[PDB]
Amino acid sequence: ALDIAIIGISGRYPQARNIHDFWKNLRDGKDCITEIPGGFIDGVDQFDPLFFHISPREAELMDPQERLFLQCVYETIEDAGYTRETLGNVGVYVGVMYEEYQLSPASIANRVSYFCNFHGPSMAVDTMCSSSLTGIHLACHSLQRGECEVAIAGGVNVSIVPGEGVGAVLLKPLARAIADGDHIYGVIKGSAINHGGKTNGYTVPNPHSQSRVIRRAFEEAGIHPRTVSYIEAHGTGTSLGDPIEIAGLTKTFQEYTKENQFCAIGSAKSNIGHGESAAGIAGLTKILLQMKYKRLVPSLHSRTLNPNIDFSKTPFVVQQELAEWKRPVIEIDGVTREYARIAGISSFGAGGANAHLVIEEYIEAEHRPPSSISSKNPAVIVLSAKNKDRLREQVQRLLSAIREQVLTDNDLAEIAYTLQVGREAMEERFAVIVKSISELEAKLTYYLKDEADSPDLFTGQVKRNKETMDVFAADEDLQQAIDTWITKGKYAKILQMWVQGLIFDWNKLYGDTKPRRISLPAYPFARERYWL
Amino acid sequence: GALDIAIIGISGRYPQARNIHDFWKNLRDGKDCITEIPKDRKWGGFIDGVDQFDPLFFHISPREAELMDPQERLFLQCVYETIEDAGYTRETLGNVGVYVGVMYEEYQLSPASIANRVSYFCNFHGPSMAVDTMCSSSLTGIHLACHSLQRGECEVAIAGGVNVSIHYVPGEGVGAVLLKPLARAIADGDHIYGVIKGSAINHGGKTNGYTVPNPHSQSRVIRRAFEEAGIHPRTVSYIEAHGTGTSLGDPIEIAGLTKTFQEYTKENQFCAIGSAKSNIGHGESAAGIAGLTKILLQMKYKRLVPSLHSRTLNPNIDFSKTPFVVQQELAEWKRPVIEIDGVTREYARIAGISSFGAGGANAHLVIEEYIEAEHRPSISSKNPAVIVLSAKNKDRLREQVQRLLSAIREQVLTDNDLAEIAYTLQVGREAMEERFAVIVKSISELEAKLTYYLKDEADSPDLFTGQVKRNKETMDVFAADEDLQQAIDTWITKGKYAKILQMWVQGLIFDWNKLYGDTKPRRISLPAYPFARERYWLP
Repeated sequence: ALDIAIIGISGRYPQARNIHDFWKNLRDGKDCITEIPGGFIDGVDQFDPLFFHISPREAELMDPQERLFLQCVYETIEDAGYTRETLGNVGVYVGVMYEEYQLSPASIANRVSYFCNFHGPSMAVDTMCSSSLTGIHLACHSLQRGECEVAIAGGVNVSIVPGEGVGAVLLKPLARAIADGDHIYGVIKGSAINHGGKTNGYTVPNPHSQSRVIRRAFEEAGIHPRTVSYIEAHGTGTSLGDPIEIAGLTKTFQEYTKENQFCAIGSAKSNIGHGESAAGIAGLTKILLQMKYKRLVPSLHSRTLNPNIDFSKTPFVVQQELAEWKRPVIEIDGVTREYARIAGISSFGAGGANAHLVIEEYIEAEHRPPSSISSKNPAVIVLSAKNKDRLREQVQRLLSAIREQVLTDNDLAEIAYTLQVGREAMEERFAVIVKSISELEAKLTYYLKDEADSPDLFTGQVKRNKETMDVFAADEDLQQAIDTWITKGKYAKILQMWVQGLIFDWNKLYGDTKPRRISLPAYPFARERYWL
Repeated sequence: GALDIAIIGISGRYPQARNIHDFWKNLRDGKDCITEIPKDRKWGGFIDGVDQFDPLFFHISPREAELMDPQERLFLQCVYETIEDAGYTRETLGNVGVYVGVMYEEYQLSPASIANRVSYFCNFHGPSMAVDTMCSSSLTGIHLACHSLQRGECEVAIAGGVNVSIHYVPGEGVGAVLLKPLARAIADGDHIYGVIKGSAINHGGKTNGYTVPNPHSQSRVIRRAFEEAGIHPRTVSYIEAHGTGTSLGDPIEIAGLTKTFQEYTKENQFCAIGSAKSNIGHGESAAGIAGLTKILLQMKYKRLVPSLHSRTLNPNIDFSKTPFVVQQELAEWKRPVIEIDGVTREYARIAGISSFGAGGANAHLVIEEYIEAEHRPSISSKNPAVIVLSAKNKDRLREQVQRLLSAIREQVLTDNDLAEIAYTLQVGREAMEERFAVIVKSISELEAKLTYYLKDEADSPDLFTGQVKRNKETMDVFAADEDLQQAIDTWITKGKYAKILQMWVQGLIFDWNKLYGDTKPRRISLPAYPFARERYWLP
């Protein structure tokens, strides 16, 4: 069993600049196939090169995919609650076909590996659609072996029904993710890739090959296909070779059980079009969001089922309405048991490069933060950005996230922690000491209003203070002083100096059992255009 | 594990070399293959016949041929050539992986096709993909394939690279290798050019500038590879480098290699070092794949070749203080004897190769020669060789007879290799419409009979010609019968080879393996099908 945990996602897909917006469009059932400004994405060229130490020229030269994927990978890293310097030996695998420019696509990954100091393997795989899913497969096995401690898989498609989109996933072994208290969107249990061979024509798919790849995947996963509850399909209902796909699945299902209409099935490419690589990463993201919010969403334009596909004789039901995704109870070989939310995804390349993944939801065995927050030991919320525009946007997005996500006094410890270690220290800095969620809400809204002076609200920069804050750390005696600051709990002085530049290991605050991380909003990248 | 992945077949086309033997000629002699731009299309090494192709061989319409990108076409031909060099046909493997490095230069006025097409024509059900890095694209591919074999994902794999220019020194080229675990290749009596014992890939990270190489990363990848190989770097005898030495940041490269070598031994000037990119330029992916072929040819002919243009190397790299001597002359590559931890022993011919990507994607491979631990041997008039050739028409059949004689001469084969020649031509070549066959006892006999066929003679005995276009329904009934199949079995057992050939040239299908009731012989490199060289381009 692979047991590879997914601990971070980001992406930008049509009519959805962020992942939460993507869930909105999927759950509501929006058809995101807009007219040309095929489904397309907002801000193909938008980028914040000064953030990445990139000259505006180099930005204009960079293919939009390199830029967007770099931004999306930073977004995933921040979503997982890590920074570039806290991983590990990290692989970077990216699927892509279109890198059209004028006077290579490996840059897309290499740049990332270059910008994050990732010493693990960095490549871009191409297998047409499967380009995305194949990447994941490779990454996963590169982890199974030990080639890398962590990985980044993803896809990106920008065209100049087609469908644009970029997306990225961070991958880590399940063992050390449980151990390191990451938040786990799901677990990859099995993966498989293969090819059709000499079919009756080129670009024509071999159903026997699809059945074989899907069997091989579930076998690697040690998962009986009856336990399956959802299948992200490669194509939509009108796609010419969608019949073959269904048939193949059904064959490899009938080997293990002859039952019919028990597993849900859909495709996100009916909502945002066929993005090929973007489509693979988007299908994975749809499965993971379904698992998070415990709901099957509908695949659109599936109404009035095609006569070519009589699902009645297959174990697959087309999700037409939004419905609850319940953990199924099933009798199998005379064993009646409840099984977890399990899903499969298929991406078949036009050339014949088939790929299938098997995904199980994550369930914490035993773990809870006993709301340690109080006046004796409070929460220490800290944000930072490259300037004040972005710092204020960050405060805003944090407030809106605490609201739309509905966080509580129990998550304060975790919120604080994720913002402390899972955010990179920037030039413009803001911080508060808090006990309840309402206190933090009040202080953030206070900062937001134009006031030069605030109560117990620490602001600062690093532009000004360099040599003094520097000379601080360059001494053991003064370091002992900061350590005693922590022990005594003078958090207010610590913040008053941190806003000026002082750097200190947040882990020192609590000597044991650091809390879990959470999905917090990413750095609000400046949206400047570059296209030449 | 030790990762013992055997190489059992090669093919390729590199500048000023349509064949692999021609490539060895250019390397051993020391030719500088950097021509100026030829006519069909300012400096850089280029390859003959980008547009040459044989589409009817692959059941491909000529229009579709004009549409196909040259990389797809050339790599498809090269993979068929590699399979035939290994002594197999597409229907005798096994579930085969296909990994190919390549860079995007498509005119189109996706590259995954390059691999998928191959998998389509060979009925390969294993993984088929295109790896993308800068140069390392070729070497990285191999790495993946190798580990994909270590795992069992595929029974065998095809790795390769391709680079074709249309508009520092560029270098074109296409090439491919067939990979099989050492255990089951030794067992199946394949010919083994070498064993991949280690492989590694990594990335530089944030260096002081993008496209700037990290020396520590190169040292790290080279260690990890040698660790996977369980090989002490002192036993190393040749190391193919990424750059020429004149390259601006090539000092970094040498320094890195030296860093990772001095960890294990402090000796200097003990290992040879060179680069094939001095001969054919910087080809990105294709060049990475070509370095491996250079290493394997050095291992075959037991001789180190020279790396050219060694006067221009930067003085900043005083090799005197490094364990690397730049091979200037053609020399014999003798198995080194070395004392290690107080054990003095002869070690095998071992070599390393490096491909470093402009973006930072580094890759290194470690290769050992193969050594048969088993006695080698039957041909006579009592039990003769059964030489059999076949092609899609008569032009190509005559070219096949010609190339077979010219190879029997330039390769210097003997009466002991007759068994292997016959066998490889029997099982390792695909039976086509136009057919030729002979029964032989000595190599001189086969030479005479081939030169006989080749010279204009209408019809002669002990020279079996035939076709299959005409004979279909009658020849079919043979295989479609239990009694009649038993009859052909009695034919083979009794040895009526002449009747069998007289019928094979007409279409008959029968298991050549029946010829040898046990312990069938090994395979060897015989020249591949002579692809038609018809042109196909675009308005």
